[PDB]
Amino acid sequence: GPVPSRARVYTDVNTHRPSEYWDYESHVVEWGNQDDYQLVRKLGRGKYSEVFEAINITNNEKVVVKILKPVAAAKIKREIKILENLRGGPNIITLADIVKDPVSRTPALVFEHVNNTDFKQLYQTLTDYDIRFYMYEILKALDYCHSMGIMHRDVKPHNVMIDHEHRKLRLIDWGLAEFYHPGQEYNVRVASRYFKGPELLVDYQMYDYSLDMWSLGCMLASMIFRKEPFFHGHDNYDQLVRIAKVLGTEDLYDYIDKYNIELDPRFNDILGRHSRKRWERFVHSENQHLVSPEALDFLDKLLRYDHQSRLTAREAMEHPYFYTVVK
Ligand SMILES: CCc1ccccc1-c1ccc(CNCCc2nc3ccccc3[nH]2)cc1C
Repeated sequence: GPVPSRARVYTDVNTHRPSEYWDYESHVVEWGNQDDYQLVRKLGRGKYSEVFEAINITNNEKVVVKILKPVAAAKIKREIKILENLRGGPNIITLADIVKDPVSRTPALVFEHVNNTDFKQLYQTLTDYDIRFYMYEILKALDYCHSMGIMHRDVKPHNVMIDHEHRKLRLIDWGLAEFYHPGQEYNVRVASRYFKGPELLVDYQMYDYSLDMWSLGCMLASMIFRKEPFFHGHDNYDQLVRIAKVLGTEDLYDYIDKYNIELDPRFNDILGRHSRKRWERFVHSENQHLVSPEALDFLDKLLRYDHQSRLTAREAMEHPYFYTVVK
């Protein structure tokens, strides 16, 4: 059988909490009034959700309304519990209300307003300094949620909102997040394909917060190398192949050997044999302005097969890549 694993930080947080903190199934949902909101304009598409800019008619303030499609609606109590648990934490989106449409019976989550900067402009124009600044803001949110015993499990640019004018960042869409309990075997059908950690791709269920750090490394690699996504897999098996073509197969095998992971028969002939590539190989005239020895060192410490060997969010904040960032 696979060798068990546990996080190297925040392992005990959920055992020292009352059952109501993590037992989301027991939570009773207090429904607000849907008549309190008037829909202004759409700016989101998501996966199983539609996002609108609205006005809360009781205080004339702008809000964000997330209407949930049936898939997301099924796990509402978990998303509500996590959002309520993290409310007020650094760079965490603020849940303001929970409403239900009496016509369609579909629920919605209402959040604080974020005046988002166009996502393409951000990808195309953020400087080296800005990337370090916002990567640091993302680490604040991840260290906070991990410290609160929660893994996001869907870290990707679509789930990070940035108001560049106010240098304001929020980590959003906690619909896939879960409470971390040591020894628990989780569903590996999480995150979005391009950001899935090797643990998910090889069906290693006993993962932890460190999955978020792999996804964060995928975002960083895409940004500094100007390749979106960085690991462009055609499907979940090919995803691992794309990863192995950069990180190499030797280390992949060492990882599966360390945890006694049984690989899927169809991987052995498709994984082939690949050497570990030097990060400097992805550096070109059009991306040299975003790359530094510190950025490559940092990236190297996130993009590791062994989930136990990746920097934690708190360790990542101490990295030299952030020394330039005004704190
Ligand atoms: C490579 C991504 C990256 C790497 C390193 C540092 C920053 C980034 C990054 C992160 C996020 C964004 C902007 N993401 C907006 C997505 C979004 N808008 C929404 C509006 C409505 C509903 C849902 C939404 N969801 C941009 C960058 C550059």
